[PDB]
Amino acid sequence: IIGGEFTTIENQPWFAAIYRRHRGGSVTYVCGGSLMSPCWVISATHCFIDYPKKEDYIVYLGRSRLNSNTQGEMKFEVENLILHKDYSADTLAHHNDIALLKIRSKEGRCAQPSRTIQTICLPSMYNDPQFGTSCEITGFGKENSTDYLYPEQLKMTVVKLISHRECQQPHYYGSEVTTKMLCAADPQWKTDSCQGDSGGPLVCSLQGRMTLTGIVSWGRGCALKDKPGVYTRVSHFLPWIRSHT
Ligand SMILES: COc1ccc2ccc(C(=N)N)cc2c1-c1cnn(S(C)(=O)=O)c1
Repeated sequence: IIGGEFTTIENQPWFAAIYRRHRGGSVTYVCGGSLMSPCWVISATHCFIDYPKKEDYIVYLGRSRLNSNTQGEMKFEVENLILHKDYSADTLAHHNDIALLKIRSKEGRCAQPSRTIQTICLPSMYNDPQFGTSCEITGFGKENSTDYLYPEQLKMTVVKLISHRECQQPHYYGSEVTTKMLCAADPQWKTDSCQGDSGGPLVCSLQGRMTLTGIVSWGRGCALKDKPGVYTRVSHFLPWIRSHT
């Protein structure tokens, strides 16, 4: 997250921190995610498509720092990794960039809701907020495009939703962004998601309820003029999400 503010997981309790074990024992951060139901986390297929082996992945809930065991966190392995069957990656644009990870503790259990661990509600069909609506993002991604390290502490920021026809203008993304994708950015281009934030939540308060409207997917640069963050539009995928869970 470029700019924004440092935060802690009690403000973001549906946020999943996903890591990968490498041959030889080293572990590194991979992508964020969101808890949809006790046994199910949703993220982006691009985070896993090159290493599609469920056994390589560690999922934490209730964790606030990249290298510290926060009081009250739980650790999980992946029972099932489900990648969307029609996913593809163009130059910029990612297509059907959604995935489900069925989670399980070493004792065989799903998550147990607590003060630092909670689900986020999914959207309803044909019901997204209007362009101009403020929404929040969370992640452990880069603070600056020229950094190679990620922040130790969880960050968050707020951005505004942008219409399909504005995001399809020539200096934005043209015909590369489709009706299955949602654009959001800072009007002043000073804050955004960046590398390392992928798969994480775009949450919008809609008719009173906090809703998982988007999933961090792709962008040109970070916090660059006329280049919004692009998000997987969750409401399009309600039939897929339903049948695979
Ligand atoms: C692998 O990088 C990624 C991966 C996913 C992204 C998702 C959203 C956004 C965004 N701007 N909202 C940027 C992203 C970048 C991304 C775009 N360029 N930069 S950087 C650090 O300048 O190379 C990284």
